[PDB]
Amino acid sequence: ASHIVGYPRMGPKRELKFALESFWDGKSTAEDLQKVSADLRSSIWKQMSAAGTKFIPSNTFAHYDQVLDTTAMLGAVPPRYGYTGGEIGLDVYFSMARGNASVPAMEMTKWFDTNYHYIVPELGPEVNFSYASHKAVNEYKEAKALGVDTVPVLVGPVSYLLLSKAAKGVDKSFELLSLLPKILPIYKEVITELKAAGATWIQLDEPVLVMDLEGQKLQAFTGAYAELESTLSGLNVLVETYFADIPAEAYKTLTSLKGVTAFGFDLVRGTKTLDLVKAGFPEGKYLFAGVVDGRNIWANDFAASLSTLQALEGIVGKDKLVVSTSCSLLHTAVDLINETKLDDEIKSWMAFAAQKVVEVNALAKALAGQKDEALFSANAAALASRRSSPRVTNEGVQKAAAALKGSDHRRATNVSARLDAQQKKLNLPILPTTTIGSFPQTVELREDYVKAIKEEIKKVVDLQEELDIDVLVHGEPERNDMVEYFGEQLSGFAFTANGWVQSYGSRCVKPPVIYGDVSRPKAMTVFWSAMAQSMTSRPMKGMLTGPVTILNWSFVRNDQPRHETCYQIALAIKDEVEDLEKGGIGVIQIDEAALREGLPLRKSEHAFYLDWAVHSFRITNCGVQDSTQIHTHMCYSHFNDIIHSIIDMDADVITIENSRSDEKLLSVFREGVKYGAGIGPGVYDIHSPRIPSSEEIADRVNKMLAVLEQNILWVNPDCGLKTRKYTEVKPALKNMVDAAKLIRSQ
Ligand SMILES: CN1c2c(nc(N)[nH]c2=O)NC[C@@H]1CNc1ccc(C(=O)N[C@@H](CCC(=O)O)C(=O)O)cc1
Ligand code: MET
Ligand SMILES: [Zn+2]
Ligand SMILES: [Zn+2]
Repeated sequence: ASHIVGYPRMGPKRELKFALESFWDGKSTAEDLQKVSADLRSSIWKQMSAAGTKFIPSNTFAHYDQVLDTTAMLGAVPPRYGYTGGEIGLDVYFSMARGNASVPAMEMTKWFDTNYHYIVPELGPEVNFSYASHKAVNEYKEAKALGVDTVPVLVGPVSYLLLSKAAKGVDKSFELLSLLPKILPIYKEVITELKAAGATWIQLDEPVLVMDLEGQKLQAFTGAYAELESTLSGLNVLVETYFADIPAEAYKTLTSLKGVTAFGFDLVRGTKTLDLVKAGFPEGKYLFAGVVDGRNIWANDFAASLSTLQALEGIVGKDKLVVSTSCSLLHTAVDLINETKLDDEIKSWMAFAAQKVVEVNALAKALAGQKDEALFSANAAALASRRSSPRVTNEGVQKAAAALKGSDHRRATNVSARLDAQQKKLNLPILPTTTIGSFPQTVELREDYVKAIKEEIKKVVDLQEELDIDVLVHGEPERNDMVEYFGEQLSGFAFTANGWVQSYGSRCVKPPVIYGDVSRPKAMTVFWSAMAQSMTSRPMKGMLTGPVTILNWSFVRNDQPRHETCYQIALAIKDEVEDLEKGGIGVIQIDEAALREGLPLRKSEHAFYLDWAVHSFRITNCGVQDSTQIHTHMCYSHFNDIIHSIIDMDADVITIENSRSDEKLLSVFREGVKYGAGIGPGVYDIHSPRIPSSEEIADRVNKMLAVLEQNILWVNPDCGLKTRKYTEVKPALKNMVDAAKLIRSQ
């Protein structure tokens, strides 16, 4: 039959986004929220229903996050919220999700290797779980009433624990998995009610099984799914996994869990699991083949998918094979029908959530012997035009066929013996100041030059008189998005009108689309950077976004290796770096904000990624002068597991986070490393609307001079000042300059 592991919950036009925000502001009531919610759910169900989908998910909808949903189900609310028990409602839920005017919200971290963020449970031996949320069964009955029977989706009990973190105080020796006995009882109460409602299929999301798990942890699954067996009685139980392939030992455990009757596999991002399947698969167990990519935006290759699904019918096919999505469509845009600008030709190469629900069903029909010939013909035709179109393949493809000149290390002249020709061209006071890139925004309007110029002389005239700040920036007023600004000026790019994807809470992102070979046709920055470096007698740093970040924060073409596309981007950026130079920009900053985002989930796959990722960065400025100073920025504070890559980037000066970590951890830049090269961690946390007295900064500064050598230590914020308000940046930066002049007096 057909199946969808999950679905977006924001609405075709982000209906839930505004309803949530409206409710939070007070411009609407709880009931107004629930109306919008129940409506969205109804249309989603009916929609998949009409498409011919056999297994339609229940409980995929969430007001904020699916893990927070399970936290409510288990009555695991942290103490600070003063929860007293009973069915949890909107108040306590959003209290945890976004906090209130006295208690902080719960932490949010990245969900696997996706651009999505979940709310991490705070567990310990002191929490008293309980069945405090009937969302699951409620939705099942709700959909039942509408006439569409669903498959309830719950985050597996053991993955849930593995995704959690001990709350404050919970000693070091505590082992999270020691709570299984406390939460299993509740999973049973839920499963039981689900059966009573008439549910005959259930879905348990256990994605952690695709991680690198030790044997003691894998066993925890076994014990759990044996402890649950009697309750799963008379119920088809499907255990899902996605984002990667399942390790061999993991595959053994998984395929022999009690009560489980079906297995979901990601066969787009974890096809490696196929070999384990051929070697051996259980008896009459169902296999849910996730061949329709639920992580990207491209139209499926019905032809290839078919060949695959058919081979799998070989391994079973006894009506045990179920066509499915590689993962929740939560990770892709809602409907391609709302793309009115993109040209027909390009759109025919794409497919969003709603289109993917259909693909899954066409593929299912084809295996049933009812291949909709008209569907596969348009597909093949769209695939043909994509593989033929000269909008895709290009001679940039040869320029790249040359970048195989071994490495692309920057012209020897060792960084340390290069910082000399630079301080020669520049000359600056030890412990220099500077910012990371942008400044607060004002009025904003969509000639045009003169208006932008004003906003810059403001940021320039300010920096100068702003005590000092040895190295200035233009503020990036002419840039709305750090990734889009550039993509709008590259060849392999395309931009969507409504392709939103949920990032966390009510916040979404609309990723650019890299459809073909990228190349920078004309000068991008240059103009603005050159103009800004003349309103002052101080160094103006050019601003660019590294090729790794641009790649990660876009929907990348699924027809060639990521890196291959990454190197093309690197080649294009490489020009701007060389034109910013010919323009008179002696200091150039290149930020790699999402450097760690493309990190494979398989630990043994890290090496290869960090390599081509770092290489791509070097290709960017390998052909720059020795007097030209390159700066890199990365939004991180933990590098114990990636330091060598930061060093292999070979940057004259780098700026990361810190500002709320030990300046002691900076000794990972010394012992057994001997970095020696420009570096400067954050002294001003730009995520807080509060000021940090010139004393606090002048202090953190000395603390670093203790560890990180003083000979090459810089003083900068924590990041840009775009989200900050000029009334908060004004004084905070002043102090940073003083705190430097101060320690400079030494
Ligand atoms: C910079 N980040 C961001 C993300 N995901 C992507 N693809 N790209 C990004 O810019 N990766 C992680 C990181 C932090 N997360 C985020 C995610 C979304 C928003 C965001 O778009 N915020 C807007 C809402 C815009 C809208 O939905 O209309 C805001 O004003 O809060 C900010 C930071
Ligand atoms: C989040 S990476 C920094 C981007 C840009 N340089 C800024 O300062 O906002
Ligand atoms: Zn940053
Ligand atoms: Zn190395």
